[PDB]
Amino acid sequence: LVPRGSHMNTSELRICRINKESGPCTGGEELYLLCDKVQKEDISVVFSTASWEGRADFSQADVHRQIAIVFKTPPYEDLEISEPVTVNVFLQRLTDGVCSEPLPFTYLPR
Amino acid sequence: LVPRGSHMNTSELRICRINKESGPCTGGEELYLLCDKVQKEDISVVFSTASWEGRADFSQADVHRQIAIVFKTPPYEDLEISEPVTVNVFLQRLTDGVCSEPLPFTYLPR
Repeated sequence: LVPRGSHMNTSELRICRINKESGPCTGGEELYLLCDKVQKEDISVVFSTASWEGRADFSQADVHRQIAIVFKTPPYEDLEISEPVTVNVFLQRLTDGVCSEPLPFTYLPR
Repeated sequence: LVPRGSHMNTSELRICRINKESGPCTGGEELYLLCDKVQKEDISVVFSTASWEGRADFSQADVHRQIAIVFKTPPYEDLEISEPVTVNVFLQRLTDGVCSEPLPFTYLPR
């Protein structure tokens, strides 16, 4: 437990990433972050600067145990597309080839 | 197990979201997705269209068990900022007030 300003930091609590790295100063924006183990009934998200502090709003129901898969995308068939093209992205199990419902993803021209 | 083209889909496999909804048709882009339970040794990510298919590249080491927190951002102190301002975002446990290392987030003007 190392000191950090007016509070203590621990290696036990860790944020891996935030889906977006920026947003409107107006707030009320819905984002999501990935983190190591936390207790949904005893956690919070804080935004701060040396002299300012604001808390994010969420409920226990917004804390989900999920699996995150980091991956590199395959290139699209045609690298010369002049317009955006949105394909399907889905999971597929190797053993029985069963898949998941797809989610859209759009390839952008060069 | 419902038919879907040349394969079968299941409610057992589910993608919740992809961090980015678009990217260069050139591929080789590093993205990450959230999904329900999968077996790291028996899963894959596919991008496709009716007549095209490409697989994403990742290893078992890229499949992580994580906790995802959905939340709404607090507004920034000053809604009149003319330039970008990047603050700190971190987790904080309510019981003992212990925090996590911060991650940057930048508020953008209106």
